Amino acid sequence: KWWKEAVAYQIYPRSFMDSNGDGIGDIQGVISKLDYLSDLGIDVIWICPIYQSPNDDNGYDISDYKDIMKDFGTMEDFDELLDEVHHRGMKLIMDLVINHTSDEHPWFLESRSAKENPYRDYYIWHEGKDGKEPNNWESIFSGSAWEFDEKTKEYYMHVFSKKQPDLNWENEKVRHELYEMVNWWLDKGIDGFRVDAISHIKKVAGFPDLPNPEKLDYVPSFEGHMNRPGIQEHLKELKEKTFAKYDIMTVGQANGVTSDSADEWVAEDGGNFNMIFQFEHMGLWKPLDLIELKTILTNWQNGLEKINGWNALYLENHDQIRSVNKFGSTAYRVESAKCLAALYFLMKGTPFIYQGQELGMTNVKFDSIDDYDDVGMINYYRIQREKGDSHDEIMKVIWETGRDNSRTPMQWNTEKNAGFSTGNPWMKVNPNYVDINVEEQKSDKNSVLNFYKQLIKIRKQHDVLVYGTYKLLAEEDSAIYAYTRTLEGKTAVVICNMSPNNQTFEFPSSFTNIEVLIHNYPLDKNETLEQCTLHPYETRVYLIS
Ligand SMILES: OC[C@H]1O[C@H](O[C@H]2[C@H](O)[C@@H](O)[C@@H](O[C@H]3[C@H](O)[C@@H](O)[C@@H](O)O[C@@H]3CO)O[C@@H]2CO)[C@H](O)[C@@H](O)[C@@H]1O
Ligand SMILES: [Ca+2]
Ligand SMILES: [Ca+2]
Ligand SMILES: [Ca+2]
Repeated sequence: KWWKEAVAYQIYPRSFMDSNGDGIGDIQGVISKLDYLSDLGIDVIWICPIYQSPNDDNGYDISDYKDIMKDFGTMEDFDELLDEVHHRGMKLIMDLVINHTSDEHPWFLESRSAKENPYRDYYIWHEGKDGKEPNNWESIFSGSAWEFDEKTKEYYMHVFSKKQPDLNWENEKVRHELYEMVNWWLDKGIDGFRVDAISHIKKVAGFPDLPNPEKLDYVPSFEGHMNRPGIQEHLKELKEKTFAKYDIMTVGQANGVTSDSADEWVAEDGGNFNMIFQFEHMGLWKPLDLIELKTILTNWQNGLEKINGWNALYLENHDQIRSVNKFGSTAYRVESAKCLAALYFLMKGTPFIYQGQELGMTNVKFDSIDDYDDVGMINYYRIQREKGDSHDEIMKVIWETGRDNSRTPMQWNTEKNAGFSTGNPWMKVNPNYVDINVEEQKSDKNSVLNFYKQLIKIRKQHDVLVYGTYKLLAEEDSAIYAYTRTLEGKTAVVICNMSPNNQTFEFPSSFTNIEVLIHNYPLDKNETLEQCTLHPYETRVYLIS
């Protein structure tokens, strides 16, 4: 329940704060900005992976689960971070990455060392077929999901990069070692986990070929490994052996789960996590189809209420483009950022803020493929260019869909590198840091930052915004997303003009008292309650008694 009332903040540590001038974010950098997060009103910090890693996938390829990434600092730095976070009245959850390890993990170095060795079946090995890979599966990062090992003459599976071999969850020995490691972290007193790629741990037995109607080189392979039957056996055991033993929060990153099939994932009784990140609203690739967005988020609001589950609320993370670009408007950047904030943050659930979201940071456009880092898009570029795609065609995909958009340095001020670093940043800063930064926004009472500050405050001050029941209003309005939160004798009315235009809207009224809790436009003198005249991306929240 503390995790129900919590507001969470996600840190991408490589890009949060550099404290020693090598252009790479680090743990002492995070410590140095804890005031910012405490003052914002954050309850829980989720930090992206900080473990020993070759960084083929920036921390998600782990070579030692119990050692800190050299770029980021030492275990002593981590211990200091956790101690400072806890003394500041905040909690910290770690990123648990146990679908796969680095290919430089000791387990894998042993596993690949000989066809027969005790660690061989810690990973997923198969001999080729017809002088090719064991099957036609594509990696999520493009190319084959199998990599050949010359020494042992067999392929190993990798859903993600070539340097992220999948762990074999059918091996009891693997599972036991993973559980020990998880509990080792929980014994230090961290407050839980965000659980990475967790819907991918069950593979269809025998790894059969997938249908290939378009005759591709490799077939997108989600139907072979994403949320496959049999996965719950593993996740139930994971919960029993680790999470259930501690008072923590878990949020699983669970692609391939829909609102009608979320029962085993998040139900109050028997669910294997407290909440999950679901992906259904994050794949609407214009004028945004607002009503489709209403349908999806409402499905999840209603769906989880029915089974006493809990939603994880979010519009941004390190895997997505910026939400002003995705869901709002660069033509109305500050207004749409606040509209989007009120929209997603005040539904029933635990809201997450991704670093820079609270500033209205936006997508970047670098001209050189060398300026980017994302292993997924670097692979895409190589593969598609060979196929004939032009540089422009490919950069359009990277600019418009690439997750590097969310990994540019956090924009603290207008000093060199937006104050992220004294050196040369691992990833270039967005030039718009001269306009978009924490320092500027702290001083402006109508900043995006201070709007998030207010959102956090009203949610904490009014129980209806935490536990109140959601109901969608005005479903058929293609511009206005409106909904209520109802708890006993209090009703909150959230009104979001999700369009770049002025709109009229009839107040969806029966109250003894009405109060405006938040608004991103000045209130108009002569405007009547009944007849809303909303500016582009105007949002208002009313509290009704
Ligand atoms: O540790 C590897 C990788 O894992 C995490 O993200 C992955 C998701 O778990 C996985 O389901 C898949 O999700 C993307 C889908 O491929 C795509 O169709 C669409 O739904 O966007 C999803 C989000 O990107 O792949 C992602 C990795 O792209 C973790 O969060 C990643 O940082 C990490 O690289
Ligand atoms: Ca550094
Ligand atoms: Ca099994
Ligand atoms: Ca008006």
